[PDB]
Amino acid sequence: IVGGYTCGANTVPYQVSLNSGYHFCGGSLINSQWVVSAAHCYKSGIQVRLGEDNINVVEGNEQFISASKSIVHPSYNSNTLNNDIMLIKLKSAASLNSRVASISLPTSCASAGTQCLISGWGNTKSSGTSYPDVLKCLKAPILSDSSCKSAYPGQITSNMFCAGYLEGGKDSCQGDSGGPVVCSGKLQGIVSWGSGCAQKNKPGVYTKVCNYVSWIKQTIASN
Ligand SMILES: CC(C)COc1cccc(-c2nc3cc(C(N)=[NH2+])c(Cl)cc3[nH]2)c1[O-]
Ligand SMILES: [Ca+2]
Ligand SMILES: [Cl-]
Repeated sequence: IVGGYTCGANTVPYQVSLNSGYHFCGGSLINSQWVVSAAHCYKSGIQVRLGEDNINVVEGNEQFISASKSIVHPSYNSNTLNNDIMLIKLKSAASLNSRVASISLPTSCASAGTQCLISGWGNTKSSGTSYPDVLKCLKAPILSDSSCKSAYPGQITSNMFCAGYLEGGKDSCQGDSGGPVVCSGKLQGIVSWGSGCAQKNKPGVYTKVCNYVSWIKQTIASN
């Protein structure tokens, strides 16, 4: 997160860190045994870390659970990043409490101007690499489709939306990939791609979760 603030320990209880010996992507807990992340964060050997604040110190509240299976969307296109969503089933269910809790899926898509909370342990520099130890937060609005398509002409599909600041300076970045975009208590987006981080007129692009609720529910119900 570039230009954001320290969230405060466990104030984002649905945030998870995907770990393979280091933090490589974020994710969101949607029920005690399933996490939603981005398809491009897929790899084998994933350990899901819940209740984290400092990812380099065991401070208490952490639950480390291995992923039993990862389900990348069948129509995921790695070249366009269209359908960039993945579901991860945990080997055992997590114990939910106030520090580890799931976030709700939306019943409707959000409108432009909706203010959302983006969080993660991704890079904090737009020019260079500085990864934080604790969770960072950023409040950002969903932009209109016209501004999004004007910034990325020919690259935005109906399963994507832009959120952020066109002046640059505040944005999500590498490492935040896979994590949550929560608006009014509902998970509306997944950190997917963007041109650099916090650059002027190049907002972040997010997977539009409201278009995948039936797919998520049907896939969880059959696995
Ligand atoms: C290990 C695998 C997940 C590699 O993934 C990545 C490697 C390098 C950069 C990114 C990345 N940069 C990103 C920048 C932005 C943004 N400008 N808001 C967003 Cl929304 C997602 C990004 N994802 C990224 O997701
Ligand atoms: Ca920790
Ligand atoms: Cl277009």
